[PDB]
Amino acid sequence: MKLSLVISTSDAAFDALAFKGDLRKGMELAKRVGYQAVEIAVRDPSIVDWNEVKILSEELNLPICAIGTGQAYLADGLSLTHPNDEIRKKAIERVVKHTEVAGMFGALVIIGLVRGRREGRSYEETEELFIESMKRLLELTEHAKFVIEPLNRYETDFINTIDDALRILRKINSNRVGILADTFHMNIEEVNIPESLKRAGEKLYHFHVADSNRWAPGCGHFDFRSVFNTLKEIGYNRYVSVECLPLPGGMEEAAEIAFKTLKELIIKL
Ligand SMILES: [Mn+2]
Repeated sequence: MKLSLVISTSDAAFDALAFKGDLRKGMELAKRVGYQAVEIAVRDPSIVDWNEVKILSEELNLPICAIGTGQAYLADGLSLTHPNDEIRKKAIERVVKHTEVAGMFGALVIIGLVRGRREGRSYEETEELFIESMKRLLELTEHAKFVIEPLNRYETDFINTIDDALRILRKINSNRVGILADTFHMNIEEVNIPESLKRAGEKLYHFHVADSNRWAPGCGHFDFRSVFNTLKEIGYNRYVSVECLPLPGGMEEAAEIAFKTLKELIIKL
């Protein structure tokens, strides 16, 4: 297993210099603390100079392991299940742009809130629309790999558990789509987290960690020990990525606390 840090970046349209500064600050922090990769989240990649990002990654020897897309929903209203087919098409087109960036870095593309909500419809219809959008994304991309992140009930009513996602993966039937499990969301939605991760098995492609309060791992009451025993049992050997509030004590202190907690769990496997 490898350790990665999610870094928050200002949106480049709403402040170009701030995006670049946030990115460099966070990557330098990740490197200093000892993380092996970073993870980012961008709303619209069209407005970022990714050649410059690649140079920074090369300078610091820090790959970008995953790219989040949720701001395309929260800020721009784009959803892969939107009842308006015009918006569904625009959401597919936006995510294609994320895959173009991801291909420069070998990064996973995260399907979180960009999948959209039920919006008063049946789960069945929402799921069918989503599967159609994912199949279109697979037809549109030759190399992109996607991970579906189950999210808690307050963020969405569509895909709340690992099982919800596994059912969808069986219908999509592509090894280019897997699961991103997140301990903060699982702490609410999963009955037995070790059992849920065993069911995921080889389909677990990426992993987000934060404590029960979404603070740095170690600063709540989530049982990471049982989780890491299960990750070893299933042979998980990809990224464990810290996605936590900058607490306690700010972004640097949280990243350091998280790293120390996770390193001790990993080294004792
Ligand atoms: Mn997450």
